[PDB]
Amino acid sequence: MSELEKAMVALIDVFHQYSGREGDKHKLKKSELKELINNELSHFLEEIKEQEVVDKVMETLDNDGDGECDFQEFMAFVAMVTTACHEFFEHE
Amino acid sequence: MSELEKAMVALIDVFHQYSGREGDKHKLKKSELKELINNELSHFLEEIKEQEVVDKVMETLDNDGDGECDFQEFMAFVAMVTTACHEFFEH
Ligand SMILES: [Ca+2]
Ligand SMILES: [Ca+2]
Ligand SMILES: [Ca+2]
Ligand SMILES: [Ca+2]
Ligand SMILES: [Zn+2]
Ligand SMILES: [Zn+2]
Repeated sequence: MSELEKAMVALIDVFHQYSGREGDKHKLKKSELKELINNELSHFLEEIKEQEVVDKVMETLDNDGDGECDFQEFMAFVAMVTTACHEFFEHE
Repeated sequence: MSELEKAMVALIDVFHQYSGREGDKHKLKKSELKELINNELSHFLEEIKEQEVVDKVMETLDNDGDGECDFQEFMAFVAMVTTACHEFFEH
């Protein structure tokens, strides 16, 4: 696989690692989301240590309002974090 | 770097690799988009050999309409391709 292809597969892999932990094996509940952010985004996102931060991050990404993050919502999440990182570094 | 953070940096890096070839250094034009898909998505998407295909792809992902693909547009393309890979290996 190319680097891009590997990146895509890694997105799908990290989602499933965290979503299959409890409940709907194909959705992130708040606790899986917090653990995904804490373990896998330590370098781009401030560690979450407060319930209200978990709550607000979910409220933000949850477009269909089932209180969980599904794959399509996770994709939007990756896009917002990636985009924020992209801009944070420009310009020079 | 976690494999997620690795994947994020790869997205930013592959985009600039292609967008900085020609014209605006921060957007993909059709030729840059074509070569991106042909070289970097060779295992996920059919090779682009026809002008009507690159045209359609750019039209499809250019949500603003500047005839080019910026980083935001590119991120939605990666989401579309990632979703299709996800479904392919399920069911
Ligand atoms: Ca779950
Ligand atoms: Ca949801
Ligand atoms: Ca360009
Ligand atoms: Ca555009
Ligand atoms: Zn799945
Ligand atoms: Zn840039």
